[PDB]
Amino acid sequence: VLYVGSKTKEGVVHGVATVAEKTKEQVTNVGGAVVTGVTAVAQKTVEGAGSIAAATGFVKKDQ
Amino acid sequence: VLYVGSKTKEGVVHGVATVAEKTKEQVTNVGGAVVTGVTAVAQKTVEGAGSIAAATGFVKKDQ
Amino acid sequence: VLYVGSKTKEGVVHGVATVAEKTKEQVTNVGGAVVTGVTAVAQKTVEGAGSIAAATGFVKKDQ
Amino acid sequence: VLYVGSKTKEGVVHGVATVAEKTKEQVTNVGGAVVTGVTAVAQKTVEGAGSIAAATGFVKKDQ
Amino acid sequence: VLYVGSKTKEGVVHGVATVAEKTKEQVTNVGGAVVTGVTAVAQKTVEGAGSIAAATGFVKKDQ
Amino acid sequence: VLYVGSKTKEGVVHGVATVAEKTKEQVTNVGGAVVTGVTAVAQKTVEGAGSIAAATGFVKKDQ
Repeated sequence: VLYVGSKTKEGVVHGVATVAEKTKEQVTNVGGAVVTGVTAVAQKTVEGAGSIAAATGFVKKDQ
Repeated sequence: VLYVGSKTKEGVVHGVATVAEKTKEQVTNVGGAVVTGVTAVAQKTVEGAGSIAAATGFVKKDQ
Repeated sequence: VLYVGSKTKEGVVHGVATVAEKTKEQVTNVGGAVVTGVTAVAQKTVEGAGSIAAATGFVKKDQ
Repeated sequence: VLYVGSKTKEGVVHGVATVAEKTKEQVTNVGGAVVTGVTAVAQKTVEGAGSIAAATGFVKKDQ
Repeated sequence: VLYVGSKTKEGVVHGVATVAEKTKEQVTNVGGAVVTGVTAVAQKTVEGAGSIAAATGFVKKDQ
Repeated sequence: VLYVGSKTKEGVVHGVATVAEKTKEQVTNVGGAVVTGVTAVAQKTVEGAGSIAAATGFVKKDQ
């Protein structure tokens, strides 16, 4: 491959405006992955799993 | 590969404005991964798992 | 590979403005990973796991 | 005009997020009023005409 | 006009986030008023006309 | 006009975040008023016209 005078944007996030107001939030997490709120994310991944919330573990919550 | 006079943006996050106001938040985490609030993230990962919240552990919460 | 006169941005975060106001936050973490507040992060990772909140441990919270 | 235990907002502007990017702007003003960009304004009492763009006055442009 | 135990906001501007980026701006002003960029303003009482751009006055531009 | 146990905000500007980046700006002013960049202003009482850009006065630009 070759590149000559040639721009290249990969995994880019731009121009994001937000206004949260009187938000109420309650999270109860047990061995999981939780993502909340405002979240701009630009994730280039190579030879590997790209994720915002990954839950791979073991949870025993018996009764 | 070769590059000549050639810009290249990878995993870039720009231009982010936010206004949180009278937000209330409660988190109860037990062995997990929690991410909240405002969160600009630019994550180039190579030969490895890219994630904002990863939960891989063991949790025993019996009763 | 070669590079001639050629800019290269990887894992870059820029231009972030935020205003938090009268925010209330309560966290109860037991053996996990919690990230809150305003969080600009530029994470280039190589041959390793890139994450903002990683929870890999063991938690025993029996009753 | 009494007030007892009573919150009161008069003339308020809050919670504003904006993102300009690669904007180009050219102004040629001759004896006028020009206002550009982001503009929060709050005025409780005003003893006149309220207006965003008010053009009184004389312009002579003969040829 | 009594006030008892009573909060009161008059003429207030809060919570403002902005991001300009690669902006280009050219102004040619001749005897006028130009206002650009970010502009929070708060005025409780004003004994006149309230306005963002007010153009009174005389302009003679003959040819 | 009595006040008893009573908070009061009049003419206030708070909580402002801004980010300019690679901005280019050119002004040619001849006998006018130019205001650029970030501009928080707070005035309780004003005995006149309240305005962001006010252009009174005479401009003669014959040819």
